[PDB]
Formats: sequence, structure tokens, C-alpha cells
Amino acid sequence: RVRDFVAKLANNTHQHVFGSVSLSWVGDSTGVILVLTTFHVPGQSKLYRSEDYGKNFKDITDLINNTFIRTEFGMAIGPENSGKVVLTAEVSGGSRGGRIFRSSDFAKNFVQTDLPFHPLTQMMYSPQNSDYLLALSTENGLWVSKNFGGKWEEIHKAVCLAKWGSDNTIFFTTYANGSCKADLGALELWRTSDLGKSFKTIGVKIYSFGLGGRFLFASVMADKDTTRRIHVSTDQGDTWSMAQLPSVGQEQFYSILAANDDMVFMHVDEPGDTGFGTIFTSDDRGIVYSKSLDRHLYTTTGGETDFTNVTSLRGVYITSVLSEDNSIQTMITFDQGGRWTHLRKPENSECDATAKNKNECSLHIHASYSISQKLNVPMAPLSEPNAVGIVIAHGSVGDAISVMVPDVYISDDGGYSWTKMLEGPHYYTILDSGGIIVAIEHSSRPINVIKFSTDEGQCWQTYTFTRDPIYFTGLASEPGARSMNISIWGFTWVSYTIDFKDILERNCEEKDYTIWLAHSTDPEDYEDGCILGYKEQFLRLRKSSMCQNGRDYVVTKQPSICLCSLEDFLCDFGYYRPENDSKCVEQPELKGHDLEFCLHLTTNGYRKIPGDKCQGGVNPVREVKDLKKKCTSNFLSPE
Ligand SMILES: *[C@@H]1O[C@H](CO)[C@@H](O[C@@H]2O[C@H](CO)[C@@H](O)[C@H](O)[C@H]2NC(C)=O)[C@H](O)[C@H]1NC(C)=O
Ligand SMILES: *[C@@H]1O[C@H](CO)[C@@H](O[C@@H]2O[C@H](CO)[C@@H](O)[C@H](O)[C@H]2NC(C)=O)[C@H](O)[C@H]1NC(C)=O
Ligand SMILES: CC(C)CCN1CC(=O)N=N1
Repeated sequence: RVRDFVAKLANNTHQHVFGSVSLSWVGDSTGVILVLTTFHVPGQSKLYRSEDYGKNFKDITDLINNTFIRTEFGMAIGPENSGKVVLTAEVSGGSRGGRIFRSSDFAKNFVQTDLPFHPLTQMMYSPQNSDYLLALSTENGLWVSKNFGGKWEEIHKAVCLAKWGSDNTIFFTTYANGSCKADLGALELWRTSDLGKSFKTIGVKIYSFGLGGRFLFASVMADKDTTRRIHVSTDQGDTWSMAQLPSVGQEQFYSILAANDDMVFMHVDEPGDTGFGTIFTSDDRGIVYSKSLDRHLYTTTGGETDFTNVTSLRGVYITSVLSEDNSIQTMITFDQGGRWTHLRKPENSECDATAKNKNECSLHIHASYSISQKLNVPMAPLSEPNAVGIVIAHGSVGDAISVMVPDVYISDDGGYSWTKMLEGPHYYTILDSGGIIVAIEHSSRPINVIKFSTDEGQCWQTYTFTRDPIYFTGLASEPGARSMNISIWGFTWVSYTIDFKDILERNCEEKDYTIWLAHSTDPEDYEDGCILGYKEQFLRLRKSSMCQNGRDYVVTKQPSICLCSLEDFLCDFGYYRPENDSKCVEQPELKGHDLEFCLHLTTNGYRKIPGDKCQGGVNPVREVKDLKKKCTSNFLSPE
């Protein structure tokens, strides 16, 4: 519903003409884009650079000296504004050392450097400092560089896996003899804070390790069995604590679904080839775990899962579960995994063939699992933190995820309500923190048009961006959903970057924004909107208003602190919540893995949900008590 839109886009539209193809953005608010193509012909690499968000590209294959670049390593991009770019070149079969090309000037100038080893993994930038780097050689050697790749010293041999921690710390696992596969479950976990000068052994009998938020996790194998269990440390391995999670076997796996400063979402595989597991939410120490969701779909250790952080609203997560019927259903939690429920269906929607009742059903979302089964899904769900409460996803309306070709649904309130956005599979992108949505029909045949909306998917305009139809491949836009430049890629290889600057000529002002209470279920109630003990009220751009938010737009929100209630605490170890009300109570006797933990000790009977900011009201935390005597009450033990 924008007048004379065609005129504005026509001048703004820009076109550029150009094996294995990869595109990497460099920095924020720089517009630097690198495109790398390699082809194997019985074979040279091509590199392009753009400083205008992809409107124009300049060939810079001269800087790489026509050297072949290995696709597997890809293009290593430096942290935020470092501008560092590293490409791993291919070298002669007999070369003693590897060769890489590096740049620190956002790829304007590249310097060739030979290496003392052959890289086995991609070089990883240290988060605290861009200059520091680490890599693993073909001989499982760990090399570190303090000069952005000029000089590499082998700090330690036989490293199975290495990762960057906070403050330039390095954690790695080593194998005493043979190969990592031989020493599975017998590895040693080491840490060095001095860039290899000094080493500290923080674990033995290690299977693997992981990092999430503050937490550092390590899986340790039993002495008398194959089974392994998780141990957690918040002090970089100086002290360790067992995690109240079940032990698993070699067939089973552990996966960190999501982690942050407050807590972690942990997935434990069920015994057998079920293809599903249970989700556990931790406390602020990562030690005590609450069962959140049953029969959560996860194919294998590196397999597909539909678990999705809805990044546009606090505490909202979406995933898929396998019912006993062997049908897949989509579940959503609005309170960080405290309760899970079915997504509400759009009001003007018809239940499909999967529904028992024609007028009652739910909305189900197509994510990574649907894509892996070769369903007609071109994109997983999309959400951005800048665009408050907006979720866009492919889905079906019924009792379960259906095989039929899907339509696109949008939510403007963080997942509480939905409406059909477009018919049939599409590609979508969010721009200007929600100021514009852009969409691209997915078809077998070429396309010549791009669709855009300025009222959060409620209405759309159709604009033709080319004379000649192209075969659509993908969309590229600056990470962070703050630019107004979108790029359409396809072959007849071409790329039309549209700029929407003219469409939103007017910048936004106070009057454009309006007040919106997030998480509002019942507007009359004092407690309405309390999630994790507090409410958030937002200023968001009115749907009718069509103005640019700007690159420096700031989400404005004010927090209201609710009164603590029992619902803001979870049961500590040794307590459970009966089906009756919600007061935590001490279990008759611990069983299963709960008994394993016994043989954190002090239990308050209640602990505050991590991330919960409620103040005042009830405090149910009890004086610290010890259940060890209760635990060993049944065991005869020596004097
Ligand atoms: C789910 O996504 C949200 C949004 O990205 C995450 O919230 C961010 O967390 C980081 C790290 O704690 C903070 O620096 C940001 O300020 C948060 N963003 C907002 C908008 O609050 C959240 O941590 C994710 N959930 C999990 C479990 O990782
Ligand atoms: C879309 O891309 C253009 C470049 O083609 C961006 O233009 C830049 O704008 C900033 C500030 O407006 C200037 O400091 C830069 O010098 C501009 N670059 C060029 C190459 O002209 C434009 O900002 C992008 N749109 C958005 C919303 O970020
Ligand atoms: C949670 C952390 C120990 C991940 C390492 N992994 C994978 C697995 O399944 N066992 N250890």
C-alpha cells in the first residue's frame, strides 16, 4: 500500500554478473562481502570483494596469486570489527608445511604465509583477542600464533580437541597412546592460561568436553563400565561437581541445546535407537536439573533437531516431540522450559487431514528435521532480537507435521498467536529491525519478482526486479537485520541487490512507536505478563506507520518486578512436585540417577529459577539440611 514504489526501487536496484561457492560478511556497518568459488577441472579459485553491501563487486583473485583455496577450511572471518580474513590454500602433495593467505584490512590486501604444519581444522580466532589463533595439525598437534598467523609454536602434541575459552584461555584433550579412537574415554583434559607456557590437568578419564555460558562440561567414563556421565565446573576446572543428570552409554549422546549466563538446556538421548530424548533445564550452577520435555526429537549426536530459540521474545522456545503414535508435534515454551504446550492455530485456518477434529487442531512448524527429510521447506523459522515478537516459519495446521507443501505463517507477539502470511514455500528476510519484511517465492521455474511488506507481513506489494528471469538460489543480507539492502542470488550466476532507502524516506519519531506489554495473556490481572518474575513493556513501531528505524535503533523496554511466588522456584535435590498443587516436598526415597547423585548435598528444598528476578512476596527457601544420612540409612556400612 505504498504509492509509486516502482519508481523508487528501479534506480536503487543494482545488478552484478560473475563450483563450490561461499559468501562471508566481514565486519559490521562495513558492507564488506567476500565470495569464493573453487572448481575441480582435470582448477583455480576466484575471489570477489564488495564494499557496498553487494551492489557492486570487484574481482581480487590477483591478491590470492591464482592459488587454489581449499573449500573445506572455508574463509575464516575475524571477530566483530577486527577485519581479519584467512583463506587456507592448497599446496603441493609433498610440501613440508601448509600455506595460508591472510588479511587484517578487511581483505583489501592479502599476505601469503607458509606454515610449519599442515592444518587439519579451521583456524579459530580467540574471542578476547583477534590476533591470537589456534589450530590442529594433521598429526594432531596444537599450534598457537600470537601474530595473527605469522609464527606458530606447537604448545602440545596429541591434542584430540581444542577450544578457546574466556580471557584467552585454552582447553584441550590429549591422548596418551595410539589414536583418539583408541583412547576413547581415557583422554585427559588440560587447560593452559599462558598460551602453552604452563599446563594444568583438570580432568582424567575424559570422553569429551563442551562449553556453554559460564559452564564448562566434561563427560567422564566409569571405571567398571562403558557408561559416562557429565561433570560441571564454573571455575575453569579448578573445582568439579557432578551434574544431577542420568548417565548414558556409548550409543547415547549429550547435546547442549542452548546456554546463556543464567542456565543451560541439555538433551539426553534415550537408550536404544529411539531417535528422541528428554530435555533438562539446569539451575544457575549447572548442577541441579529439572525435567522439562519428554520424547524430544533428536536423530543422533550430530543429527537434526528442531529446537529453536525464539530470539524475538524473552523465554520463548520451540521444538518438536515424537508422540507414542510416532507422529511429530511442535511444542512451545514461553517461560524458559517451565511449561510446554501446543502452538495455537490461526483463527481463519482449516485443520488438515492429520486432525481428528476438523475445527480443533494446532499449528506445527517445519524446521531442521523437515528439511532433512527432503520436504519442500526452503528455510527454517526466522526471528531477530531487534524485531520484537516477530517469528516467521513454514508450517502446517493439523494434529501433526504434515508432508503437504507448506505455507508461511507469521507471529507478531512472540508465538502466542499466528496468521497465514503467504501461500506456498517462500524465502524470507527481516530488515530495519522489522521496518521491512522481504519474501521470495520458491518455485521449480525461474522467478522475476520480489515481495516486500512494511506492516509486519499484514500486507504485501509486488515488484519486478529484473528483465530476465533467473533460477533462485539464496538471499544475502547483513547480519543483525539492520540494513535496508537485500541481495538475490541466482543463475540464468547473477545477484541483484535492492536498496529500500527511498521506500522509507521518513525516519521514525516518538509518535510512530506505541506501548506493548509482552507476554500478555489476561490484561485485567495484576500479574499479567510476568515471565521469570518480571514484566517487560516495549515501544514498537506501529504497523500503519512506514518509517525507517535506522541502523542505530534501540529497542526500548521497561521492566516491572513482580512478587515472588512458589511458581518462581523449582525443587532442589531430594524434592519433587506432586500432581497436587505446586509446593515442593521431600521425596520418600531417591531412585535411579537421583540415587547415583547421592553417592549440593545441603538442600534448601527450593531454588530460584535461573534468570528469575522476582522480588518480595513469598520466600520458600529452607535452612540448609543434609540428606546424606537419609541416603545411607538403608546401607550397612563399616565403622
Ligand atoms: C535465546 O536468545 C536470546 C536472544 O538472543 C538470548 O538472550 C541474549 O543472551 C545474551 C547472553 O546472555 C545477552 O548478552 C543478550 O543481551 C540477550 N539478548 C536479549 C535480547 O536479551 C538467550 O540467552 C538465548 N537463550 C539461551 C538459553 O541461550
Ligand atoms: C546499503 O548500502 C549502502 C552502500 O551501497 C550503505 O551506504 C553507506 O551509508 C553509510 C551511512 O548511511 C555511509 O557512512 C557509507 O559510506 C555508505 N557506503 C557507501 C558505499 O556508500 C547503506 O547504509 C546501506 N543501508 C543500510 C540501511 O545500512
Ligand atoms: C555436555 C558435554 C560433555 C558434551 C560432550 N559430549 C557429547 C556426549 O554425548 N558426551 N560428551
